[PDB]
Order: sequence, then structure tokens, then C-alpha cells
Amino acid sequence: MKEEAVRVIEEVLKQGRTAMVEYEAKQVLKAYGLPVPEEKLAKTLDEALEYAKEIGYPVVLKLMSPQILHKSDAKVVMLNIKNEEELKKKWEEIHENAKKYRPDAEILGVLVAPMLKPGREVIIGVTEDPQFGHAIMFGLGGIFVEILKDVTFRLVPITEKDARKMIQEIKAYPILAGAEEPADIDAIVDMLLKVSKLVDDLKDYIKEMDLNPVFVYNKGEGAVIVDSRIILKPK
Repeated sequence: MKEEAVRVIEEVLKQGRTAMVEYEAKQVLKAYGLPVPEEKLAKTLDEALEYAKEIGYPVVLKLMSPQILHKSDAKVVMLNIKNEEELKKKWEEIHENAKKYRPDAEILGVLVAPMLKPGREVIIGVTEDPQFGHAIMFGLGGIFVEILKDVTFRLVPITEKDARKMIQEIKAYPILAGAEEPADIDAIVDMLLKVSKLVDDLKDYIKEMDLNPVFVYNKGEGAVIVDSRIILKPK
């Protein structure tokens, strides 16, 4: 069990919380070498302005709050912020939106991240079954994920064989192979194995989680995790 992960996890539980906010989840992910790009947690608008200049515009602002896990629903995530004036106004907006959504929300800060180059959207999920333990799922992302109902699964821990196999079993597999340039399958295989390892190590800690969205680029150029959620088990 990578100590850094257990540390961030314990810290959250110590606060009597089960749901981890995006930046906390990603700390767990990074501790296992998963592809999470550099992002900074601003506690003030001045801090955000600094970090923005640091990572370079355009940037994304995402309000962090244990009470506001579904950021898009609350509208506390603002994209493609091109400059300092716009960042100052979007900073005000997300706080207002969070106030209308959950006025009693604890605001942990605002995540300042980069505008990642889009790629093939995929989703990696993890749930725990009462009888079989943790399972890892894979399928394409997009806004029609619930309509297409195309996900494959395997029990954790999985082998590389399981990983390559579950990737090929989805109906949308031909799309990844390029129906066109094929996506970076090996990169996906690596993510599945790392999540499998992370979950196996922390099986007594994590109830469920997912990496959504994840962008997968063409062959040989890896992938990147855009958002993630981790739900911890109590006591």
C-alpha cells in the first residue's frame, strides 16, 4: 500500500468524510503513477491567478467541496478561461453557483488545471460486490454512455491478459482500433493494471471509484485522466 495514498485517505476519513474531492482522489491516483496532469489547488483568487500564469492559459477552474461532488450539475466548473480578467469573473461565478447549490458547503478551494488536448473518451470504473469483492470496468465515455450500455468488467486483481481482453470485448472496440488512427491501447492497458493494483492494495479503504473522463490519444502518445471520484469505506 503506497503510503502517500493511505495518508491522503486516512486524512479524509479523519474528517469523518467518505467522499473524496477531485484533488484528493487524484493524489491517490498519482501515488500509483496514473497519468494525472499538473493541477494546483488555489485557496484564494490571488493564488489562482499565480497558478494560472504558472501552468499557462487557457485554464479550467473547478470548485472543490465535499458537498458538491457533481460539479457539472452545480455548475462550479468553468472551462477555457483565456486571461486574468476572465479568471477573476469565473472565480466569482463558481462561488455563486456553489452558494445556490449548497449554501452550507465547505469550500476547500479551487482547482486550477490546464485545458487538456481532447482525445478518445473512455471510462474506468470500480465497484465492490458483496460476494465477489472489487471489480474493474472499462467502456467508452461520451454523453451517450448510459444509452449504449457497453462496458466490460473483470474481478480485481486483473492480469495483463484480462486487461487487453476486456478492452477487446467492448462493442465499441473497432472504434479504438481505428475504423483511422488507433488509440493508444497499451496506455489503456497500463491504466487498468495500475487501477487494479491501487484497488487491490486499498481494498479495505475504497468502496468505489472511477476515472471519468479519461482522454486516450493515438498510438504511442499515452492518455490523461481528466476527473476522478473515490468513495471510501467508513471505520
